[PDB]
Amino acid sequence: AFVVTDNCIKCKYTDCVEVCPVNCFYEGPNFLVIHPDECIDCALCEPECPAQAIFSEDEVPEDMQEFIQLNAELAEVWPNITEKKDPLPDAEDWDGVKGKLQHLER
Ligand code: SF4
Ligand code: F3S
Repeated sequence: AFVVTDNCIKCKYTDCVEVCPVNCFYEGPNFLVIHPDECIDCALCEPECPAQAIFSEDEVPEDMQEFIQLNAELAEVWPNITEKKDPLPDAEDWDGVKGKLQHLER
């Protein structure tokens, strides 16, 4: 499974959903997650993220390990997203800010 980590929060570019063959991204107010059962690990999404927020599960930084289980739980509750949309309004002021997990919205 590929995992969306911290820098997606409040950026949510959605470029990643274009390339997903199996449409396993699920959508929150300010973040996207990958559903781990559905991802086939084709890795096509991770060059597409402008925030470079997607990682193969086995490559998630030590300080972002929380996101692996977060993606699994929120994918069970959030709606499927299959079409790119606009980036959040202020997405490039927040691109690159560390510590955005405290802004995540359910
Ligand atoms: S690794 Fe492939 S299947 Fe998994 S989320 Fe990315 S594009 Fe979709
Ligand atoms: S910012 Fe998030 S919405 Fe996709 S393109 Fe990157 S994982």
